[PDB]
This record gives sequence, structure tokens and C-alpha cells, in this order.
Amino acid sequence: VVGGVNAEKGAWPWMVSLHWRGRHGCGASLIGRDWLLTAAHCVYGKNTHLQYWSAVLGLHAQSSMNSQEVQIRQVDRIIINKNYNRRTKEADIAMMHLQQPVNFTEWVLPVCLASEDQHFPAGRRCFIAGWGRDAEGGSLPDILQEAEVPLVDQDECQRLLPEYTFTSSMLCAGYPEGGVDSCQGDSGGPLMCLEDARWTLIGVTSFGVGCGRPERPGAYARVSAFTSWIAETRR
Repeated sequence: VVGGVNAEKGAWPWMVSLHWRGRHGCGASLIGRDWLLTAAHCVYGKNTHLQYWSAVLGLHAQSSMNSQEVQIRQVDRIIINKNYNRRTKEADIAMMHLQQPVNFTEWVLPVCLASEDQHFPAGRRCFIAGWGRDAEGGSLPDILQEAEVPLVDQDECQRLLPEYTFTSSMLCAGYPEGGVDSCQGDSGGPLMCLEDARWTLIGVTSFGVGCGRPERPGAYARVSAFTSWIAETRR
């Protein structure tokens, strides 16, 4: 995340770091005792020797993987949305089953998911979090970062990212002048909006042209478009 600040401990208790072969490689969101939501491109090609994965929850600093605030689980199952197209970025969304359930604590707790016609209009200020790059060309922060970014209207998303076919299963967010964005390493993590005083997961960090660039808002898989698939894959 570029243009953000250190998150406090327990700030985003659904935020998870996906370690693979011992290293953070993507983020994800806890959506229940047993299930994670992430980006498909995070798990594509890694749906084989699952013991390489470790879901790290309640994490603040990567250097403090060992705190008793931290819960860590093996990943048992990976379910990539059937419409995923790695070339076009459509349906870049997947679910991961935790091998043993997590306990809900101060530091670990699922997020509510955006519904069908819950309204999230352009201009709305939402939050992103992750352990991704500080900037395009910055370093990787030890401590989890958070930033506030505004949602951008669908038509603008597509004008600004003509390199892609921007669909109804995507959203985008960022500032015209740039400076605040999700970057490499943030993929799979959350875009969450405060809605009637309740944190709700709206997007899954998916792709972008660079990070934090002027008129290049980051793009996110739109949670509300995958409601039924998410529901059915549960447990």
C-alpha cells in the first residue's frame, strides 16, 4: 500500500497474510471460521502441494509471526471461481479453506460481505490494507499498512484503464493525482467500507497499472458480484 500509514494491532482483524513456502505472497480476508476470500491470481498454479501455504491471521508485523495474538492455519482446499480468466482479469477471486477453524478473538474476526444492492457510490471513502510495496519502487513494510481511498465510477475506471476490459465484476479506487493505492504484495487483500457503522468487504485487491500513479486507480474484484458462488462454496 502506497500513501498509507501503520495499522494498529487489531485494526483489521479479518486481514490475513498468505505465506507460501515461508513468505508473505498475498493478502486475504477472513469471512468465517473456516474460509478465506482472496484473489485467484494469488492461488493460480499453487493449487497442488497445499502444505506450502500457511494462512497467518491476527498479524501486525511480519517479524512478529510468533505473538500469541497470531493464529496460523494450514490451507486444505482452494476454490478458484470458475469464470476466472488470468488473461483478462475477469473474476480474479478465490476461496481458501482453513484446515482447522480459527477462534474469534480481539485480533481475529471475519468481515461482513457486501450484498447485491447495497449502495457504494463513487466518491465514497473506503479503506485498503496490506503488506505490499510502499510505492511502485518502494520497500516492503514489516508492519501492516492501511490507507483511505475513494471509489471511482465504473465508466471512469474503464477510461482510465483502457488496457483492460473493465467489467461489472470489478471496481476501482484511487485519486486523480495518485499517491494512494494498493501495490504488488497487496493482491487478494481487502477493500472495505464503513456502512451504517459496520465494516463491509466490498472488493478484493486484484490488479492495476503500476501503483499510486496519477489517473491509474487500483482495481478490485467486486464482492457483491460473487454472492451466490461465495455462499455455495461455504463449508
